[PDB]
Amino acid sequence: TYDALRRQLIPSFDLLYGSAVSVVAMSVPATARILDLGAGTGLLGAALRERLPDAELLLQDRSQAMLEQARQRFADDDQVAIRVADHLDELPAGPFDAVVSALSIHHLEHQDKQDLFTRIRKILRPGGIFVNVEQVLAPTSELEKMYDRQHEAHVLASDTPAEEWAAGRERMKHDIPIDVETQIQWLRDAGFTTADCLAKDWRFATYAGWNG
Ligand SMILES: C[S@@+](CC[C@H](N)C(=O)[O-])C[C@H]1O[C@@H](n2cnc3c(N)ncnc32)[C@H](O)[C@@H]1O
Ligand SMILES: [Ca+2]
Repeated sequence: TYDALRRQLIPSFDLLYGSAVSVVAMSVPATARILDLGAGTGLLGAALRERLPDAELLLQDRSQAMLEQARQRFADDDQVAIRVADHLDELPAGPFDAVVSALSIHHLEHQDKQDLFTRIRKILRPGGIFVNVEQVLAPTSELEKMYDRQHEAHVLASDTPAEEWAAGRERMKHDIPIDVETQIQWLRDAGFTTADCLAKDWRFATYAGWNG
């Protein structure tokens, strides 16, 4: 959604999205084929294009309304394609050098996350990278309260409109997050040979898996 609001709602936006861009740029060639899963308005795709002008981007989302904003953002870009599809629909064949996602996969049931990670590995080239900029759960209810306080601290310090934070709270009611270490293990289960948490700010983390 509108870029200024996203930075108000998401702690360490530049660290987390920047880490995603950096790990892709160090993992794949300038001419990488990249799938952005749950691309929304295309914020992560845009961050990648800024660093990788010659990359082929496929932006995928279930929402035509969200992808309309991505289409406007990439109106003049000859190396961007749009696919309307659910995460649970058949993935595009590729192959891809990188599959990336931001703040989307935490909307799936856990079993669907585990299956998705396996399906993603099948469309990745050998040595290909999967990167997730993700909303994560604390490993305990007591730490989850602390995560929540730290998230709210960022939102308030960012002078976020009360109505946008209240709307944010409402959207978060149907989140299905899990801790970062569990999700990283699910990458290993899916057959990624290396997986790591690159950057983290309490509730928000950038992690990656390599296919070889
Ligand atoms: C909070 S937005 C993140 C958008 C963008 N990736 C970003 O970083 O700003 C979550 C996105 O995931 C999409 N989404 C949620 N569940 C999905 C699903 N099951 N299949 C496909 N897209 C989904 C939503 O339509 C929305 O565009
Ligand atoms: Ca969410």
